[PDB]
Amino acid sequence: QRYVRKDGKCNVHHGNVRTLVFSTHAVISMRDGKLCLMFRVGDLRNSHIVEASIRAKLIKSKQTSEGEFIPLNQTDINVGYYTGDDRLFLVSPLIISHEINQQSPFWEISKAQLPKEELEIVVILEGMVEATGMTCQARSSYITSEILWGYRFTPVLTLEDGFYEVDYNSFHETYETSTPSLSAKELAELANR
Amino acid sequence: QRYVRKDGKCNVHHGNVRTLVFSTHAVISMRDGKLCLMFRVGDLRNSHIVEASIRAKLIKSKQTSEGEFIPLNQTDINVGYYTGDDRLFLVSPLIISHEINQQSPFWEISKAQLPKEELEIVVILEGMVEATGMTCQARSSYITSEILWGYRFTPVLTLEDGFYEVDYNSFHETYETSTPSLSAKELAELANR
Amino acid sequence: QRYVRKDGKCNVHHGNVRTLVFSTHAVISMRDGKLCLMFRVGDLRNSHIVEASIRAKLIKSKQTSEGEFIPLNQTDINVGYYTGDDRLFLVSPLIISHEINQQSPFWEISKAQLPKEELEIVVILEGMVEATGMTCQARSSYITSEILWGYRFTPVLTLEDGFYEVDYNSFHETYETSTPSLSAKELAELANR
Amino acid sequence: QRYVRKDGKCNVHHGNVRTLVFSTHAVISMRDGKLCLMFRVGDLRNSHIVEASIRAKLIKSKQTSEGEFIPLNQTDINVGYYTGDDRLFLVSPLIISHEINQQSPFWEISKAQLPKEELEIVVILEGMVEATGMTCQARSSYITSEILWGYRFTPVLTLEDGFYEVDYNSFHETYETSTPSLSAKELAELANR
Ligand SMILES: [Cs+]
Ligand SMILES: [Cs+]
Ligand SMILES: [Cs+]
Ligand SMILES: [Cs+]
Ligand SMILES: [Cs+]
Ligand SMILES: [Cs+]
Ligand SMILES: [Cs+]
Ligand SMILES: [Cs+]
Ligand SMILES: [Mg+2]
Repeated sequence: QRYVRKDGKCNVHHGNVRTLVFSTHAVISMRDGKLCLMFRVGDLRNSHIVEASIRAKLIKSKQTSEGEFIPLNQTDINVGYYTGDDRLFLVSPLIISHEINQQSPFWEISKAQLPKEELEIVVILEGMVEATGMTCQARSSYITSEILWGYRFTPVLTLEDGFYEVDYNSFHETYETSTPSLSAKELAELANR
Repeated sequence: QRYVRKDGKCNVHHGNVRTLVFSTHAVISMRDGKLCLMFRVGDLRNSHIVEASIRAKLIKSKQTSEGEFIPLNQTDINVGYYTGDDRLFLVSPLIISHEINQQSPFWEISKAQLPKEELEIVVILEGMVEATGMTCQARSSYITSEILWGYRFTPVLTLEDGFYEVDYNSFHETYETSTPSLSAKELAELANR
Repeated sequence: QRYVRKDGKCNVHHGNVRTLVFSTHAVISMRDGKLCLMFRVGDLRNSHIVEASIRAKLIKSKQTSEGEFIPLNQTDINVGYYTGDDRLFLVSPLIISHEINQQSPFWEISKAQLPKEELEIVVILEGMVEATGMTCQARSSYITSEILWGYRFTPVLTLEDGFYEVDYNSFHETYETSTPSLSAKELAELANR
Repeated sequence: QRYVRKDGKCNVHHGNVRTLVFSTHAVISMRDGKLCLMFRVGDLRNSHIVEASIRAKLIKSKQTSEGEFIPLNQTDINVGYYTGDDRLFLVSPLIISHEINQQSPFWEISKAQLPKEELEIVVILEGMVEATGMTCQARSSYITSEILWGYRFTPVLTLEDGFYEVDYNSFHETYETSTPSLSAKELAELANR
């Protein structure tokens, strides 16, 4: 049952005519053995967004080994830059995933360490509005208390009579799932041996 | 016999004035010993497309090793991201090629495995219309039954009286060619020894 | 105390309504044991800049090992191209940092060698103006006498009653800090052993 | 003597107000021991070009090891994609250089082999016009007889009374220079031992 028709029209949202929401929370949990920070990003019901892309910054004041204090310092969280998976094809809500690896700022952050960290994730979508011919930027924010450790996003997408429908009342909904409380670094150590 | 004149005008489509089609099917076959998924993408007879680029997504529901079910999950099929061969110079139909390697989702997919897979390839061209000064997105789709294994695209381009002409009646046409029925992974294994 | 609200509005510049300055000087100094060339770049008080990015060129006449003289030759100074840290989220002044490594043109340049070099750094920001829907380019320049060796930028950002304020009278201000007078290459050599 | 003023205005073309030409020929010759294909690209006297970038394609019909004939097949010639040196700061004519290495299509092409090759280089600049707020594409072409082996571009840039002037009558001019007649591959072989 096709997601996209041969002519490029999408079988989503029966009877559409082709403000953008981010999930209120972010989740952390395992996917294929890798620990992932994930948040959700909705489509615009009534228009495509050409050249869509997602990026995320980490706002976190820091001190260099030489004592320079950098308030609200920015660093770029990896959400598919290298493989071009940041280039979105937004035609229904997507879970964006940041794999927490050796280069990720969350490498050394455990379930317990987490609420003691003072940091904020800024998510930024940017694209051109299909109809409007204009460049949009949509932004949102997550702080330490809004990253739910050990959770996943409820799915929202069902197939009904040859179109795909979105239950937007589940958009922000998440559920709990068995998930180690160790930091990614620790997990790596433990696993390797 | 020049494809492009010193002043930048192209010797294609005698008497042009400078809707975009994708081939109805995709083909898989060997090119220089590498197995390739290929589809074709036409130009617009009557205008250049500045900053053209092609990308492709794989729509395929999946289950993580932790049992999270991701319906119609997206992953980015490599069509020249790294070398900038995705940056198209569209002035006649082009065969876009995805080399099926260790990173490709088709790595483990044989001729027989193929029709049993439930997946869909979304192709998306994007550029600015030379004349119209506006950002376009053109899309199309291939499902398992529309990828012809062991085929190639008929050529369409002939040189006639100092211009190059396109036989658009061959645009979607393909022909059969000797092609192993083994998956790319298998071919690799076999070859290496 | 949030930098960005859940709805994407920023808590910066109480009572704003959402010309761009570069710092007059550049500084060189250690950050986390790496030697860095840094300059500062302000926001526009009264509008966001979508798709912001920074690049920098090195203007420096040179002679090839074959005696070709290239006047005012250009080479690209690395300011976060690879990790996408050049993709700015400009909502207050940012210190842009170029880590002076083996690929950097300053690799072999010491504190003493510096004023004897005849070179110029061109910095170029580019983005779309949130409101104006138009592509802007802002440029500035640093010459040998405008790179202060052994300095850092004064911070400018303070938190006041739930908004963040910018002391623009400190924008261009810098202070001295203990910093080795050896070139990056030399430091590397010395350290490694 | 500044190339760019602190406020971002350029000291080029006294009394300007801020059609684009490519050199008629391309040259091949050594730069710092590496063999380089080079062509020249002028600025627009009377406007900046924001977000400028250069790419080049190789048009060359080919036959795969499986006998598929691909007429006027395209492949992307590397002109600074990886280091972002393709991102031009066009404010006077620039020599664009493609280093002929193991990945370059000219790797195996000698001075003698050259005129027997049937190939064409398409060069494409793209950017937004500073004033006009519009996306431009400028194109040109080089065929085998227009790549002068063993040459260099005459310089065109002189400094006069605090502005830099361009002698546009030298734009297309080139001069001969001692240059080995061996292919890049061959040179590599020879040198390594
Ligand atoms: Cs990238
Ligand atoms: Cs974008
Ligand atoms: Cs890329
Ligand atoms: Cs594009
Ligand atoms: Cs990049
Ligand atoms: Cs940009
Ligand atoms: Cs790139
Ligand atoms: Cs561009
Ligand atoms: Mg653009």
